[PDB]
Amino acid sequence: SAKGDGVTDDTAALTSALNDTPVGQKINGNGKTYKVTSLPDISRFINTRFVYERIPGQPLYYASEEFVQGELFKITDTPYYNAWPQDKAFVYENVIYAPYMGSDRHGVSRLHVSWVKSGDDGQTWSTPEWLTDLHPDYPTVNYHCMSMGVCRNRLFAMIETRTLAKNALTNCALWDRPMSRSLHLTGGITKAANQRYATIHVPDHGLFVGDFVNFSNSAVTGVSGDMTVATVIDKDNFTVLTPNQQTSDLNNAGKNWHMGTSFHKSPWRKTDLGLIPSVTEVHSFATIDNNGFAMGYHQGDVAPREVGLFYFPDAFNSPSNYVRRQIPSEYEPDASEPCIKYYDGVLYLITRGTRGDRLGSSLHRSRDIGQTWESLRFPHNVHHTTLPFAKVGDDLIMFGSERAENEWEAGAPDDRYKASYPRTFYARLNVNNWNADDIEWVNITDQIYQGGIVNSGVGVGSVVVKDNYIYYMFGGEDHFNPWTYGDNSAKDPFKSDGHPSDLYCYKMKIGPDNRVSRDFRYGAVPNRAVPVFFDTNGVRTVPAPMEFTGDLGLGHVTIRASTSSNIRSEVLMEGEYGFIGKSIPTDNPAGQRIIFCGGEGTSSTTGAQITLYGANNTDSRRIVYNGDEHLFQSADVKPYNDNVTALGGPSNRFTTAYLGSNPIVT
Amino acid sequence: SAKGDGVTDDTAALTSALNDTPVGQKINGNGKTYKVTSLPDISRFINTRFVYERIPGQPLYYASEEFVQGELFKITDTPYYNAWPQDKAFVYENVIYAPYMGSDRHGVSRLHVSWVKSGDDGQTWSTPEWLTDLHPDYPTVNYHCMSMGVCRNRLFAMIETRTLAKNALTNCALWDRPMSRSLHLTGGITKAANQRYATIHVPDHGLFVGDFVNFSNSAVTGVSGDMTVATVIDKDNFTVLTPNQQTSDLNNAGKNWHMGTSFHKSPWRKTDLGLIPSVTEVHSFATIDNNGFAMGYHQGDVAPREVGLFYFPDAFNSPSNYVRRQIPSEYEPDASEPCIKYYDGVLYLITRGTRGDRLGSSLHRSRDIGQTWESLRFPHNVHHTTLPFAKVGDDLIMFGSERAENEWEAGAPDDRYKASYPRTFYARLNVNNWNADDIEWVNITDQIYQGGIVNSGVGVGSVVVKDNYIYYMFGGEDHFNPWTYGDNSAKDPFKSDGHPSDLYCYKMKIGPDNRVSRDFRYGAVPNRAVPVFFDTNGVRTVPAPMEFTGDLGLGHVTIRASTSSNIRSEVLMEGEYGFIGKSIPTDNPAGQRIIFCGGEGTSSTTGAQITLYGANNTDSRRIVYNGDEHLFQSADVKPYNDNVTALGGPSNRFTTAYLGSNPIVT
Amino acid sequence: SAKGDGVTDDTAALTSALNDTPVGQKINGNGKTYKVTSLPDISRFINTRFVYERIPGQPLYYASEEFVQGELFKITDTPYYNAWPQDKAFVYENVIYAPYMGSDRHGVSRLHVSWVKSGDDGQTWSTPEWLTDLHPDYPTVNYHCMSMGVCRNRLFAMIETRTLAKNALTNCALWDRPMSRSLHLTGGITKAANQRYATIHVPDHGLFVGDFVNFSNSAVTGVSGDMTVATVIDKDNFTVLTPNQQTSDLNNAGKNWHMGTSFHKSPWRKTDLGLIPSVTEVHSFATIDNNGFAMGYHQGDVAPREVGLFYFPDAFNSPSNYVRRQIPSEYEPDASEPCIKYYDGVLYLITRGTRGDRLGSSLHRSRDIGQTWESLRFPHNVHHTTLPFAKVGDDLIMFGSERAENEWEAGAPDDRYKASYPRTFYARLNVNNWNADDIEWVNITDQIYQGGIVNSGVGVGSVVVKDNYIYYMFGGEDHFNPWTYGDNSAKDPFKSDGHPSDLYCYKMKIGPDNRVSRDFRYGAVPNRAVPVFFDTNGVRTVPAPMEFTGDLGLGHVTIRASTSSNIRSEVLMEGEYGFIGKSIPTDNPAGQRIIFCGGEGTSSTTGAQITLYGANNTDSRRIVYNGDEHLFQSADVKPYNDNVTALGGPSNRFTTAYLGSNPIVT
Ligand SMILES: CC(=O)N[C@H]1[C@H]([C@H](O)[C@H](O)CO)O[C@@](O[C@H](CO)[C@@H](O)[C@@H]2O[C@@](O)(C(=O)O)C[C@H](O)[C@H]2NC(C)=O)(C(=O)O)C[C@@H]1O
Repeated sequence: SAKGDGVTDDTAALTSALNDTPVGQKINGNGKTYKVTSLPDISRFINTRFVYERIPGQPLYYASEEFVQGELFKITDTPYYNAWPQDKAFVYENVIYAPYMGSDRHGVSRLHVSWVKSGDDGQTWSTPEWLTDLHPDYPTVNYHCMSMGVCRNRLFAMIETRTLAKNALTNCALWDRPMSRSLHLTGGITKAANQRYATIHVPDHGLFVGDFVNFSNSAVTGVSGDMTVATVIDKDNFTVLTPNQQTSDLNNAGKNWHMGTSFHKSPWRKTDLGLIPSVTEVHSFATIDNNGFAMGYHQGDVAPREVGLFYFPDAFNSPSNYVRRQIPSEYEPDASEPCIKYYDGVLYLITRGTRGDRLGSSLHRSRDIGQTWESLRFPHNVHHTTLPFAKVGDDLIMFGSERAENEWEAGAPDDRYKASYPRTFYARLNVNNWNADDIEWVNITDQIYQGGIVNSGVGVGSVVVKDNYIYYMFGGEDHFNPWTYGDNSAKDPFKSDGHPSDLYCYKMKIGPDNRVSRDFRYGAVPNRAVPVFFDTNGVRTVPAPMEFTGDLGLGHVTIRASTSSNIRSEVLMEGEYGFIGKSIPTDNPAGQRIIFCGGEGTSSTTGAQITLYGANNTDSRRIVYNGDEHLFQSADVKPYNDNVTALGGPSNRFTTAYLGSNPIVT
Repeated sequence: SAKGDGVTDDTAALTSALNDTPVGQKINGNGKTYKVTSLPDISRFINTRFVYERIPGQPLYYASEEFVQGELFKITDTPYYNAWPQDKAFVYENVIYAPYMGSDRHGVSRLHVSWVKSGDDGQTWSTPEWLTDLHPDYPTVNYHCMSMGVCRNRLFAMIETRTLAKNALTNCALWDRPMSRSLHLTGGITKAANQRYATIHVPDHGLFVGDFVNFSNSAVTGVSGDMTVATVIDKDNFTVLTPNQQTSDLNNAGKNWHMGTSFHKSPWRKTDLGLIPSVTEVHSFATIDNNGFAMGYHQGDVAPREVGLFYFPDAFNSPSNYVRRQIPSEYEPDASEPCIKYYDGVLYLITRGTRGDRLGSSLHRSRDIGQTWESLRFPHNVHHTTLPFAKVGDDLIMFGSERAENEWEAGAPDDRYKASYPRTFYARLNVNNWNADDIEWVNITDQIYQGGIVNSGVGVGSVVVKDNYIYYMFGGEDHFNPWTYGDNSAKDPFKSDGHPSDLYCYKMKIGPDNRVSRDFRYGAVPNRAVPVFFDTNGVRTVPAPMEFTGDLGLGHVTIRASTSSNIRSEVLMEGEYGFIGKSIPTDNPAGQRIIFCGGEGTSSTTGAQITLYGANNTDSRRIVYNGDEHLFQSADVKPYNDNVTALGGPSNRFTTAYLGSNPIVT
Repeated sequence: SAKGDGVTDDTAALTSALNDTPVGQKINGNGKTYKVTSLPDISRFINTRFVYERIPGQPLYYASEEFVQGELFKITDTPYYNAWPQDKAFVYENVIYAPYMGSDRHGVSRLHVSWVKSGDDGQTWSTPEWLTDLHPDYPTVNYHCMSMGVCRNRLFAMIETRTLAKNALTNCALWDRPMSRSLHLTGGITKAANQRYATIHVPDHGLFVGDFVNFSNSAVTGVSGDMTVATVIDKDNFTVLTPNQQTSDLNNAGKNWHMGTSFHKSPWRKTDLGLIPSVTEVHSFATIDNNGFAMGYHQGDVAPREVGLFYFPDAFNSPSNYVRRQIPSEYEPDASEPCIKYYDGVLYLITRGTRGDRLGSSLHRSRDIGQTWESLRFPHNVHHTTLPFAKVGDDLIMFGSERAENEWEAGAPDDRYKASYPRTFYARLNVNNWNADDIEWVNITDQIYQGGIVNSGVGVGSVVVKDNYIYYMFGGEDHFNPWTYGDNSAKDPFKSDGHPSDLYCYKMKIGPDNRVSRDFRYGAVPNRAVPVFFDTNGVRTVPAPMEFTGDLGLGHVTIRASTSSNIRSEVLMEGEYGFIGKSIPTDNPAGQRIIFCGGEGTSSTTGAQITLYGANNTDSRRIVYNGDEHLFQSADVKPYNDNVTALGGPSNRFTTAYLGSNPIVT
C-alpha cells in the first residue's frame, strides 16, 4: 500500500490499487501527495496530488479532481483571436472585469481592447464590449493595452499605438474615465443665494469637469436629473451649474438622496505621453493609494534589456508625471512583462522569462515603490508565461500556463505546429520565508494549443481576488484551425470557425465560505446579445437597437411604421450619397428594372409608378412615369442640354401645350 | 467529536475537524443536523444540515451540498426586469410553464406578461414569449397578471389593467384560451346526410365557437385539415362546418384519427369583470374541478384590509359569475398575496406577511371552498415573501425567499441600497399534525440582490410538481446595476446591462426515481431564438421570419429575389406613407443626393437614373432625370401651379415640340 | 445485507438499506451488480449496476451514476427535425464530426445534410453547417445521406436523391471533397528549369486537379498564396502552374514551408452511380485502406430482402467501380441499415432488426471484405435501432437506443403516440469469445420520445473513438409538440417550438487519462452564430456578413456608408426586377404614398422630392415632382401614347416654351 509521503515511489502500489478496484470507484488519496515515475489514471482519484518528474530533476505536481476547491470556466466564445488578459483584470463594486484584446493575430490588426464582466462571482459572463475603436490611422497603426486598473473610482489604462506592420510601439497615452456607480447619500448639497452653482460633497468622487452626474431626491432646487460637473473644488467636492438662482441659501443636510455617475456618458481623459523612450510594452497595474498607481514595463528590442515600473504619484492632478524604476540589473536579462501588485506598503514584482535555457522568472519586493529591492529566482528557468498573482494572508498565490504542452520545464524546447494540451499551474509562496527553492507548481487544469500556427493564445493572463475566491483569467484554444495556412491567410474572423483562442477563468476557493451554495446550472436561452421574444403573433422579435456592419443579404422586407408618432415608415441613407440599384438578373437580364410604387402591388392599378429600366433591359435605359397626374412643382421643366432633345416625337405627340404666351423660338 | 443531535453546540468539534482534514475532503455529516454558534465552511460538507440562530431565539437551518437532492437553474437571461412568477406556474401535458412579467420596473411600464417553458423536466428552457401586447391606451395604463392556470384544457388568466403612474388597479378581465394538444382518437365523428356540419365527440374538449381544430385521417368526408368549431353541443361534443354535403350518412366509428388544437390560432375569450370592488391584486390559481377554479386576492389600499379568494364555479358557461370568500378576520391584518391550492376536497391558503414587526404568514384549510377555515400562524412573522407550495403525500412543501439578505427573521429591518446575498428557504409541514410551531426553514440556495434601487426582484415565485420533482420558479438578481441612479433613469432595458432581475428554478427530488439519469451537459449553439446556419457558401443564414423594432443601422445591403416565384426582390413600406431620404453628409455636405438606378452601378451607363439633390448640395434641390427614353403615361405633363413655370429656358431650349394641334395660348 | 452477485435477489436487502440511510447519502455499490425484481431509487446509488427483468426471461442492466465514466451532452438545439447521425460520424485531425439530416419530418422535405463539430473533445459544439443545398428539382426530390467518412484526406459521401412523396430512392452519387488541413513541411518542392510547373511532394495528398492549395514560405519563385492543383502526377505528387520560369532548377530540400488545403474552396467531385439496382438505403462507412472503403446497404422494398456492403477498392482512380457483397442469406430477413467497421484486416458488420417478433440484429465478420463471413445472432430480437460501434482492444463496444420506452425487448409491441422515456444501452463483446448468448446491455441514459407523432427521432446514431473516449452521437426529443396534429400540419420548423428532435452525445471513458482535467463549465455568451459586440457607443454590433431568408419586419432603418471607400450608402436589388411599394395604410388609407427625398426630412425644404400617391390616396395615383430644377437628360420628353395627353392644362399653364424651332404640328 501507498506511502503518500511525497518522496517514496508509489507507482507500483497505485497501479495495484487501480487494478484491484472497479473503474467507477473514486479512490480517495486523503489530501496526500504520491510520488510516481509515470502519471497514473488521474481521473480515477479524488483528493489526491501527484509528484512527478517528467524531466528528471524537475518535480511538478498534479491535482486530481477535488484536491483543490476549484473550477474552470470558459468565459468568451467569439470568432476573434481572444487573448492577452495580461494584466488588466480588476474588481470594482462587486463586478469582476476581464479585459483583453480581441484581434485576428499576434498583432494589432482588427484589434479592439475589450472586456467581459461577471455579475455573479464568475458563474456567468457578459457580452463582449469594445473599449477602443480602430485607430483613426488604421490600418497603419492600431491600439493595444496590457495595463489597466482602477484608482479612486476611475479606470486608468495605458493605451498604446503600435504598427500593424511590425507591432512596433509608436505612442503611449494614459486614458482614464470615471466608473459608473450609484451612491445613496445624506446631505452634502449646498447652493448659495443669488448665483447658480451648487456644491456636492462626495468623498473621493474622482470626477473631472464635464463628467456625467445624475441626481435624485436632492431636495435642492435645480440639482436634478442628468447634469455634468462644472468645476471641481477638491478631491471631495465639486459643483454643478443649475439653470436658476434663488434669494435664499439651500442646504439638503439630513436628507437622503442619490447620485449618479457613468463611464459611458463621460469622455475619456487622454494624456499623451509621447513615445516613452526605452519601452517595448507597458504591462500590469498596481494601485498604490488614493492619488496614484504603478504600471510595469520592459524594453526588449535592443541591448540592454530593461524591466521595471512607472510610478504615477498623482495621476489625478498630474497624469503626465511619472518616475521610472528598474529591478536589479542582474534580473533584467531574458525578462519581460512584469506583474506588479501593492500590499501593505510592499510592492511585489514577478517577471516573465523569455527563454527555457536561461535564468527565468524572478520575484522582487520593495518598500519604497521600486527604489530598492529584495529579490529571488524561481528555480528551473520558468519562461514564456507571465505570473499574475494576488496576496492572501502571508502567501503570494500565482498562476502560469505553458503556451504549448511540455514547454514549462528548464531546457524544454518549444514544440509548436502540432496540437497539444498545455498545462496550467498555480503556486503558493510565503512572503515571510522568502525562498523559492522549494516552490510547488501544481497543475490544476489543461488547455488546448491548436497547432495551426506558431503562436499560441494560451495563458498570459491576469488574477483578482473577490471575497474568498481567487480568479485566474487566461487564454485557451480549441482544435478548430484558423486556416492561416489554408483558405484564410487574410485571417478573417468571420470565415469558418474564426480564431480558436478564447478566455477561460479558473476560480479557486481561498478562504471559508459561510454561506449556502449560490451555484446554478445555466438552462436559459441566452438573451442579452440579441434579445429575442416571441410576439403575440408567434414571430421572433428583437426590440434592441442594433448595428449590422457586415454585408447583409435580405429576403422579403417590410419597413414598419416607426417614426413621428408612427405616422411613417422611414429609411435614411448616410454617406455622401446613397445609391439604390438593380443587379443584373441571372435568368432574364432582358427584364432588368426597378418599379417604384406609391401603392401596394406591381400593378399600376394600385398607385403611381416610376419604373427605371436597366441597360440590359430590352427597352434599354427607358423610364416610364405612370400616374393619373404628373405635376412639376417649384421649377421649370427643362432638358439637361441646350437644343439637344425635344418635347414629344412623331409617334408620341402631345395633343397640345397649354401656355400663357407664345413659345420663344430662338 | 460532534454529536449532530440538533441541540448540542457542535461549533468547537466542527472547527477541530475542519482544521484536521485536508481542504479537498468532503466532510460527510451523515444526514444529521449540527447546532452551531456561527456557520462554518459550508462548502466543505456533504450531506450535512446546520441549525444556527443568527438572531437569538430564531433558529433557521442550512443545507450543505447533497443534503437535499436538488439543483438551482437559471431559466431566463433577458435585459427586461424579469420577475413575479407569482403565482402562475403550471404543468400541462409534460411541459412546465413559468409565466412572469417582463417590465422595466416595479410597475406596468414596458410590461409584457410572458413565460418561458421547459420540455425536458427543467434542464433547458424556451425563448420568452409575450402573452399580452402593450395595452391600447399605453402609456396611461398597461396589463398585469399574478393569477393564471389551466382548467379543463383552457388557460385562464386574470388580466389586470393598471396605471403607469401609481400602479392603481383599473380593470379586471378573465381571459382564457384553449391549450394546444394532439389527440389520437377512435370514432366520434358523425356527418348526417344532406347538410354540411359534422359532430365530434371529444370528452372535456374545452373549446368554444370559433376555436381552432385540425383533422387528419378522419375518414369522414369534409372533416379535414384546418377548421373551426361551429357550435358546441355540450362539454363532450361540438360541430364543424365542412365545405360539402353527402347524400348518405357518415360515421367513422372504429377508425383511428387525430385532432387538432391551437392556443395561437384561437382568439382569447375576454370577460370584462369591471373594477372588482375592494381588490388590490388578484394572485394565485387553484383548479377545483372540471368546471371551475379559484383565484386568490387581497385588498391593502384602505382599511379594512381583505385577504381571500374568488371562486368561479362554472367558468365555462358563466365566466362572469364568482363568489368572494375571505379568510378569518384575525389573519387579515398585514397580509397579502395568498397562494391557493386544492387537493382531495381541501383548499389550502398561505398568506404573505407585509411586515417583520407584526404577525406574518398564516396557513388555512377549508373543506367548503372558503366558507369555513381551520387556521394556523407561522412563528416569527414570516414576511415580504409569498409562500407558493404543493402537497406531496401528507406534507405541504412550501418555498420562500427573503428579498435582500438578513430580512427573513422577526424584527429584522429592511436592508436595501447595498448589494447582498438573500437566502431562499423551503419547509415541510404535515397536514395531519397541523402545527407550525416547530417548522424547519431550510436555506437551500442564495440569490443576489443588486442594491442599485430599493426594490428587489428576488423571490415572489411559484411552485409545481411534475412526476417526482418539485420546482420553485422565482426571481434573482446579479451585480449589474440598472443605472436608474445613473445614465438610465428612463429605465431603458437595452442600454448597457438592462435590468438584473431574471428567473431561476430550484428543482428538488420529491419521490424515488426508477430510471437511469436524463441529465446532460448543454454543449450546443443555442439556435432557437435566432436560428443560424452556415450555408454552403460559408455565410451565416437565418431562415426564420423576424421583426426588428429597435433602430437599425445597416451596412451594404442586397435585397434578394424572394417574391412571386422569386421573379422579384421586394420592399414594402407601411404606415400612412413611407419616407426614403438622405442624411446631411458629414464630410462633403455639398454632395448630398440619392441616385436611384435601374442598373447595377452609379454610372448612368448601367441604367436609367433619377437623382434627387439635397438642399445642401451645390446644385440645391436639383433633379436630374436620365434615360434613353422619358415616357409620360396616363396623364398630361403639367406644372403644379398656373402660369408660373415654363418649358425650357434661354440656355436650355427644347429643339421643338411635337404637337397634334397649335398651342392654346390664353 | 445485499449479496451483489448478479443472481441472488437483493430487492429486500436494498429496500431496507434505502429505508435506513438518509436520502442525501450516496450508497456505494462497489462496482457490483445487484439482481432486483423492481428497480429501486437509482438516483440514490453510486458505482452500482442493477440486473432487472422487466420482461421475464430478458435481463437488462441498469447503471447508477458513476458506474461507468461517462456523461451525456446535448449537441444541437435547432427548430429543424434533427436526427439520423446514422452512420456518418468520424474524427479528423482532432476534430469530432457529427453529420446528420435536418429536415421537417421522416423524409427529405426541407432537408439539408448537415454537421456540427467539436473542437474540444466533445464539451462544446459548433453552429450547424449545411453540406448540401436543396436539390435543383425541389420539391419533387431532395438529398439524403447515411454513409459518409474519410479516406486518404477526402470526405466521401453517398448522396442519394429521394422523392418527397414516398421517400423512394431515385439516384445514388458518390460525392467527395478534400478536407481542410495545415501542413508544416520540409522539402519536397522541385521546379525544373525552363518550364513553369512546380511539382509538390506531399504523400497521400488526396487532391484532384482544380482543388485549392495555399503556400507560405515556399522559397520557390511563383509557388505562393492561393493556388490550384494543375495536374496530379501520382498519389504523392502534384503540380501547380507558377507565373514564371527560371534557367536553373529549384529544390527546397531542407527549407520549412506550409500548405494549404480547403474543403470550402474546392469543388465536390460528383460521380453518378445511377439508380443502383436492388438498393433501398446506403448506410455506414468503413475505411479499408489508402485507396478505398466500404459502404453498407440494404434492400427492403421487395422480396427478397438484401443486406450487405459495396466495396470501392480504388475510389480515387475509379470512384464508379464497386463490388456488392452480401451477408449470409439466413441473416437477411427482417434486417436493414448495417453498420460496418474495419480493424486489423477484419471487416465487422452489425444489422438493424426490423421487428421485435422475428430474429433481430446479428453480428458478422470477414477477412475477405465480405466474400465469406462468420456470424452470430444477438439474443431476444434486438430491433428498431442500428448498433454503431467501435473496436477498443478485443472488444466491440456498441450502442443502441429503443425509439420509445419499453420497445427494446423481444415481443414488446410498439408503443407510440404517448410521451415516454426510451432507454439507451451499450454493450461490450469480445471478438475472441465470438458469442453473444450472454451479452449484457447496460442502460446508461434515458431520452424523451415526444409522442405527438408516430415517428421517433431518438437513436439511430453513430460512434467514434478519439484518444481514450468513445462517443455515441444520437437523436433525442423533448416534450415540445411539433403540432403536426394541430396548427402546423405543414411542419414549418419556425413556428412555435419547431421540431423536438435534436442530437445528443454520450462520451464514455475507454482507457486511462494521464492528464489533469480539461473540463470547464460554459459561462460565456455564445457568440459564434450571431457575433455581437457592444460598440463604444453602447449599441450591439454584428460585424459578420449574414443572410436572412425569412420574411423580415424592420422598424426605423439607417443604411450607413459602406461602399467605395465608404463614400456611399448602398442597397442593391436582385431578381428579374426590384419592387419598392407602399402598403394600404390601416388608419388613414387616404394618405397612402411614398416620399423619396434627396435630403434629410419630409419637408421639401431639405431636398428635392418625388412623391408617388397610392390608388387609395385622395389624390389617386398623383405624382408630384418637386425640385428647384427638373432636368431631363439623354432623351426627349415624351408621352407614352400618341396624341392622347397634353403639356399643361387650362388651370396648369406653362408660362411658355423655350424652343430652337417652331412646333411641328400634325
Ligand atoms: C399530418 C398531415 O399532414 N395530415 C393531413 C393528411 C395527410 O396528408 C394524408 O392523410 C396523407 O398522409 O391529409 C388530410 O387532408 C386530406 C388530404 O389528403 C383529405 O382532405 C383528403 O383529400 C382527398 O383529396 C384525398 O383523396 O385524399 C379527398 C378526401 O375526401 C380527403 N379526406 C377528407 C376526410 O376530406 C386529412 O384529413 O387526412 C389533412 C391532414 O392535416
